[PDB]
Amino acid sequence: MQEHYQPAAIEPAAQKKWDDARISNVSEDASKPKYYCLSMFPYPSGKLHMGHVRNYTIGDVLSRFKLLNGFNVMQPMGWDAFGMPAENAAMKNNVAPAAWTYDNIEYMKTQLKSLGFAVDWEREVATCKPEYYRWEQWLFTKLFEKGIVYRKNGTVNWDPVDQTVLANGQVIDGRGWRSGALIEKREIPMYYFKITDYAEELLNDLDKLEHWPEQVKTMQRNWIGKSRGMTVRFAVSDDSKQGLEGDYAKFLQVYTTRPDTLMGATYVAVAAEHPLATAAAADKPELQAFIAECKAGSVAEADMATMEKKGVPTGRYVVNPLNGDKLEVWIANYVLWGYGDGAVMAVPAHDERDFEFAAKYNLPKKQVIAVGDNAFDANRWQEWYGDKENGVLVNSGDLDGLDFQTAFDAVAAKLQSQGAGEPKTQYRLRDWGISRQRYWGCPIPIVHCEKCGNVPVPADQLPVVLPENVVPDGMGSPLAKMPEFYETSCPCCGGAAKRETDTMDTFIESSWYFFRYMSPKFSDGMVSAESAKYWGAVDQYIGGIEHAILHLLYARFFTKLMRDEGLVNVDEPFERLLTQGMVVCETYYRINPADVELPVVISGTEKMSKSKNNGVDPQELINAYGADTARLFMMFAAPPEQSLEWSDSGVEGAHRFLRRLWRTVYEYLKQGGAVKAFAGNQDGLSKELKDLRHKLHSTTAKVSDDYGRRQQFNTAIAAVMELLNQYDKTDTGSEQGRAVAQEVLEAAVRLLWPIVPHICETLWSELNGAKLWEAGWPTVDEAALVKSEIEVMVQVNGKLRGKITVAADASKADLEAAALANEGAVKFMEGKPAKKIIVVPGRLVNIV
Ligand SMILES: Nc1ncnc2c1ncn2[C@@H]1O[C@H](COP(=O)(O)OP(=O)(O)OP(=O)(O)O)[C@@H](O)[C@H]1O
Ligand SMILES: Nc1ncnc2c1ncn2[C@@H]1O[C@H](COP(=O)(O)OP(=O)(O)OP(=O)(O)O)[C@@H](O)[C@H]1O
Ligand SMILES: CC(C)C[C@H](N)CO
Ligand SMILES: [Mg+2]
Ligand SMILES: [Zn+2]
Repeated sequence: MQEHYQPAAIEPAAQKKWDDARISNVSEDASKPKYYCLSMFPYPSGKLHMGHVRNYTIGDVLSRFKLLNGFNVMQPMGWDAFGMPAENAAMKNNVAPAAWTYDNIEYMKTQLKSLGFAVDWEREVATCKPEYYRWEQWLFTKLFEKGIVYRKNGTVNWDPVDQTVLANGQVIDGRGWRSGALIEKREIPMYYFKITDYAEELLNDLDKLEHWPEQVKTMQRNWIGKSRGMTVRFAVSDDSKQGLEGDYAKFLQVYTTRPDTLMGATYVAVAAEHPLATAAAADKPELQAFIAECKAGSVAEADMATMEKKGVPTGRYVVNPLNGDKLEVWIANYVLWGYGDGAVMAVPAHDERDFEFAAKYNLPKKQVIAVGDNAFDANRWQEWYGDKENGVLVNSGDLDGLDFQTAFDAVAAKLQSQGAGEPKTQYRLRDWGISRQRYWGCPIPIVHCEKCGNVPVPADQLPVVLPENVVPDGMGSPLAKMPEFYETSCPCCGGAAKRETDTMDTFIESSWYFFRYMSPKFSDGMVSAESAKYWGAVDQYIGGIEHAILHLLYARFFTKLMRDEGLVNVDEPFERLLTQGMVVCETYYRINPADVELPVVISGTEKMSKSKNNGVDPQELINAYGADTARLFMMFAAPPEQSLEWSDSGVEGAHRFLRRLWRTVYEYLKQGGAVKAFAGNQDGLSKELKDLRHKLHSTTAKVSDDYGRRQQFNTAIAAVMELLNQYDKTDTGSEQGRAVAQEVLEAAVRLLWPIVPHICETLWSELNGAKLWEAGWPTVDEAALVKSEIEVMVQVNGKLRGKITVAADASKADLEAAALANEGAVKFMEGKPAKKIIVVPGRLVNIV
């Protein structure tokens, strides 16, 4: 064995050993328990950074742990390759997005290999390849004919100067980011997934996820935004029907989640596009201007929560169906047309938005809810005003005294009796628009025939192959300018027709890739039945909380869709979820910290990202210190959920520990060579060696619990460090001493193998001749945890009367019980009770 730690030499050697043994190339092995550990696959932007290293090292720690415990572990890697970063680099370097993508994959795959993750590279997928995306095209056509996917007009942001559709993130103050031109709102046909049809399933199945973080489930529930409310119709007053037709002439319909406060409604509000708004503004210019200012804005909830709530009265009136009050209709900029009925009632006394609105315009505020003896003040808002749990109704006639649900059900029956309303469940969830007017993306498998309409491409003709010899300019999708792509024949009638030129939302690729990994070479479906039956669901998922809403929702949606098609038989894709904390680093601009000395503007610390160029290139870290030093630093610096600060100090400390680990095994082997590890009964071992074995097996239990249950890797390393500390303070030079040292070192290297497998694989082979993965995860020797028993003297009134042998973990009650049961004590007690039993643990028990 070489004396000094040489990561640059041993890490490639260890990787070749693992590759030649095919330890990570797994099949559907019914002879082993499966374990599917998945890390969120990355965008091939060019090169990874320490954040990506942290993510994938975490996934590899869990994978290797389960591997050592005999699981058949699948840990697949792949590339989320479609998207805008390629197009922007395409128009910047004048290269095809595909070519820029595949070269990025090349460099990043070698970066990944050099870190030594235990990854089945035979299951690698790249989502921009037709062999992958043909199956989401397949699923699209299947759902399209069932109407789960449908086509309808929707609104987009059109830039008249760049001639491109832009997202809400590229429009700033109503203008394009790279043009500064006023953005038009165009209605264009687009394709949607009817995810609202699955809202109840998507919400309720969250309760199955007993091993998900509660905040992630909470975020899913709020995004879906289910409410149980009341449709309530207000009959239009006789003097306010001018210009209204249809149902709008006879009633105004609203949705509310607080029908228990319908008796406290003081005004009503409609959206600017509401027919009441249009009819009342036909002769009032001020209302036209307010309607125009309303449509001149985005319905973005981000902009609306800070938006100044404004409104104008209309002079029209409707009638509350419960108490007969005539209520004035207002046009309000907070009422959104297309959500519910486009109209709402207002109860300022119990809704904070309605309170501030009615405070600005001095509208009535009528209390209908009381929470105990709390005083109601119509000129201040308290939190208990909107209390839905501890309130009872007042000023409500029949309904006085009821709680929320009792008044709800009571109002429900009354409205249905008068035909003036009924209960209704609504959801904030909108359908999933998947059309993108971009080139680098999955083509939508639709053909437009002037006779047949929107026709899906037959399965035999899939994939619709995206042409890769394209260099986008940015003035519109190149597909719409390539007749050799869009000109085709109609698959229904054979006539001249045009392919759809929009491509799919790139979230679609990441909504099912975890299944494609189960059989990534299957050419008869999305995923083979046999492989789906074997791998079931993802056992462990690891990725940042930035993707905890849409991605997860979409992946869960697709899972149910694929299940309903008979492709899989699980309800939920991911059983456990781990959200790693972000890695941060001090920033510099005028720039990478490696191209900087310790002039440019030195600033503070923030997340590692290509935006500020604050990302430490791991390849420079590996060339400098080694893969194991990189992995150890990440796992040791902080709990995986906590944020991780880059530190040259932390890198050096980790490297010194690997040198210490190497030196420890080398100095042990040079003093006598390898021996059989201690095993069996430890009676006869010295106190110091019994204590070391206690430290050893206590450490094994602690690291096993930290990997498997708590998923805290920094404390697991600290526990092995303490074991080594006690090892260093123990005389292990005797025959029994060497045997225990062998046992300690054989366990330490296996306990650390998931975190630093290169050095541990090498050290193990110097200690033991068996395959490390065959030797398995270290077992706990429970006998090594039992400490010796103590002899306690029993005294009756201070006189020595007997002796008891107690455990080293006996309580004060066990010492009292054993002392009262001793024969010498029971004889000197003369049947008389004890006023006190003074107990000195380990010394004496005095019975008085
Ligand atoms: N289209 C709409 N635009 C704006 N506000 C609306 C609209 N429809 C209903 N509202 C108002 O929003 C209230 C609550 O609806 P929301 O979707 O916010 O449910 P919620 O947050 O679960 O309810 P709660 O605030 O009672 O807990 C309704 O009582 C009504 O006053
Ligand atoms: N600084 C970081 N620290 C920790 N994990 C990170 C960091 N940056 C990315 N990751 C994680 O690595 C995986 C891939 O990240 P990727 O950079 O591809 O996407 P992203 O987070 O959307 O990008 P961006 O950093 O530009 O916001 C995800 O699980 C993500 O949470
Ligand atoms: C699961 C996916 C949404 C993850 C992206 N490819 C990278 O952040
Ligand atoms: Mg269960
Ligand atoms: Zn046709």
